[PDB]
Amino acid sequence: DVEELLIPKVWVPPEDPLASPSRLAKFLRENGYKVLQPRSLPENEEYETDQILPDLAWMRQILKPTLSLPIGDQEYFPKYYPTHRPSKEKPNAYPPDIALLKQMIYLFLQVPEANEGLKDEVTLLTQNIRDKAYGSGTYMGQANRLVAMKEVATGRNPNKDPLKLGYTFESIAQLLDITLPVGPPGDDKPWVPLTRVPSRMLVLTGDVDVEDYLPKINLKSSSGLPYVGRTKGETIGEMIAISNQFLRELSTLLKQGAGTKGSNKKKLLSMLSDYWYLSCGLLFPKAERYDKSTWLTKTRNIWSAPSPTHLMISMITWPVMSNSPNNVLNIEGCPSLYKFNPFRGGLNRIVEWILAPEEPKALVYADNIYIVHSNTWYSIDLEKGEANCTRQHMQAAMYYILTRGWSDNGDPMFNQTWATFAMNIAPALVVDSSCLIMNLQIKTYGQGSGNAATFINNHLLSTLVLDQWNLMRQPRPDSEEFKSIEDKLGINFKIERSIDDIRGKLRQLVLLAQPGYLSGGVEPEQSSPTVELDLLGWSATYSKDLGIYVPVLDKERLFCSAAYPKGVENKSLKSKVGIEQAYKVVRYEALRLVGGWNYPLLNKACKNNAGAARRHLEAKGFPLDEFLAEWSELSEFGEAFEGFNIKLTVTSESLAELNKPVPPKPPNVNRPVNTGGLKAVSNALKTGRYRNEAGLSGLVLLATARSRLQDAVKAKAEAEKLHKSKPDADWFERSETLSDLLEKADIASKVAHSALVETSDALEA
Ligand SMILES: [Mg+2]
Ligand SMILES: [Mg+2]
Ligand SMILES: [Mg+2]
Repeated sequence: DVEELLIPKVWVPPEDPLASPSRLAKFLRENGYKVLQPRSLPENEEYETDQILPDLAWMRQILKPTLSLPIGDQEYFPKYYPTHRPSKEKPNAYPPDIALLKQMIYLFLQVPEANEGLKDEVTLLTQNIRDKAYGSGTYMGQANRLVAMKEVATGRNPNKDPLKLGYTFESIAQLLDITLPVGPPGDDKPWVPLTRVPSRMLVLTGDVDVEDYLPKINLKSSSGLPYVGRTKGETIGEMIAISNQFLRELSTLLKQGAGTKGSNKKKLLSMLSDYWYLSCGLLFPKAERYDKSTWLTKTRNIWSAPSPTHLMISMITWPVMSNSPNNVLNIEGCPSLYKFNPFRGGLNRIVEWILAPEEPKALVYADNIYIVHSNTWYSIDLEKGEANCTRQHMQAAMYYILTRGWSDNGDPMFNQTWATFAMNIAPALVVDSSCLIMNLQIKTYGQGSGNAATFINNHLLSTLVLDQWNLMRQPRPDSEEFKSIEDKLGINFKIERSIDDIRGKLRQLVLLAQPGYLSGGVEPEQSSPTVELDLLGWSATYSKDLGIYVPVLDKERLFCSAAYPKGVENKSLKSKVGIEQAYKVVRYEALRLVGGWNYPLLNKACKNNAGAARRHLEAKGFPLDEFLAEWSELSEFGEAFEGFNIKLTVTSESLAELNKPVPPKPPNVNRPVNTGGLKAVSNALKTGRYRNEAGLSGLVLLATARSRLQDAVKAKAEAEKLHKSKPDADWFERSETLSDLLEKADIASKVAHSALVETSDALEA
């Protein structure tokens, strides 16, 4: 017979069968995955910081004396060999939480009699320990994942350029007005326009020794090319320097124009080729709880964008986005769940939204669509999302951000250097470009899987699915009619989950709510019922103490986290025996806080384990209070508790305080608030007639996109010749007379050889 143990024997991962460039290259070629002609880049060499950044010399109080820049002669080919953990030879990297499991089993045995509701917790945790494993996966899994990305983009349902499907930059931007309302960059709104290099984004206000405008980047993530094996914090100076140089070289090429008889293309192609590496990401293997059976066939990838490319794109993206908290909870008609938080009465409000008689109705967050239809809740995901994204998808997103975010009442708050970068360079850098895995520079299909960088592109993709959903009279998500939306758009999607009779099930939560922390203020004997909405990973349960619905983390997610904790990740001179225990207090208490409090055995076992570490440290004299000062950064669930300034306690009071309703933040939209909902906008757009609500800046961006790269400064001017003649009254009749004006100056680029394509081909020469 079979063995089956109470505690599974230490798992030994299989040998990675693609641990060689030779082997990997074979696999990619065998699947028709494209391997690029290897590009090389100059060796990094020292240079005085005073010389490269003279304007940032005043860092003489409280920089790094020299900088390492890709300037020295002798080219090298870049190499990225990430470590996979666990592995066959080093298997003990991330052990399952056996101490937790033993404690749960222990407490179950202490219970006088029976109870299978309790035992289900021990079963579920055990099943996770057996089936899954936390780690970096394998090269074989990464490569294998990539072939799936190519299949999404070029196989079953090949990607479609939205502009060749009737959509325009403006009509898309009018849809994003509803599904992603955006304001101006800013409290008080004192922000600078997109007209300067990153160096001058720090201002020496008041002479004789600083206002900070640069987007925030986390100092611990990898720098990327040209600094493999270095972090963003270690390359801050370098990141600015390269961005400066690139943007300065760009503004020269536009200042110089296209020259006589196009004798300046060489200068453009020269530059783009020299900065090829700005379009090459590192295939970082993402660490998560993969299941053992697919350890060799699925490993999620993070496309580590080079820091200059990130900095420049986030200079366009972040000042707008970190200042637009506009969602379903503060704008009527709005389906966006952007910056939604389930605490502070947040979840109750979504549940009340569901209970409302209205249907069909949709909610969006990036690559997530939630739909209630015929009293059924549908949770929908785009297949790989990023993989479906084309360059025109992103340049449409860029058009939207610059139009509604970086424009004062029609007027552009951006120069032509930033306009040309956003419309014609940035999408080519990040979508359908390349990545460096081992020593191999290989193509990426669609956008690379970031998670912050990919938000707006994915949200756009879903917005199109939503528009298309409206156009065919809002069919039931499971129907054939709904499924035909992916054949029409080239975007892959699938129903992740559906709950029949959603309103009845939600209502029943009020009746069947058990005693607990939020109902009677006691330690729960039994789990209180939930509806597993998976609303951004959150479920709904009812609180009798507060009289409202309160969030509990999705049950599978909760027990998936409980089974395999994330690693510490680097521990230098900072203590020794204290840190290991201290992290466990964080681990166990944070588990309770997100939803462990609802699950009697998990709640009690976590409480005991945390209390055990807490008492040990308290007798040892560890500064635990000072440690937990920003526990938010130390926990994998910390994001949801950011700026909340609340202690790790998980009591009746703390849980009630965490959920006590607070009025939603006032919306910040740069234009008069639209409250018509998406359904109406979809029909107004299908007619073909719609107003150019972008203003002048929209005509500037249409000219920049629709003409040649080097003739960008002429493009703005020709669009201003149009703006001075007052018609606006229809976008299409306006858009076509602009295309003629571009043909009158011979600046309009040839079909299939657009400004965006030319820079794509230039990036690998
Ligand atoms: Mg979803
Ligand atoms: Mg997706
Ligand atoms: Mg996303």
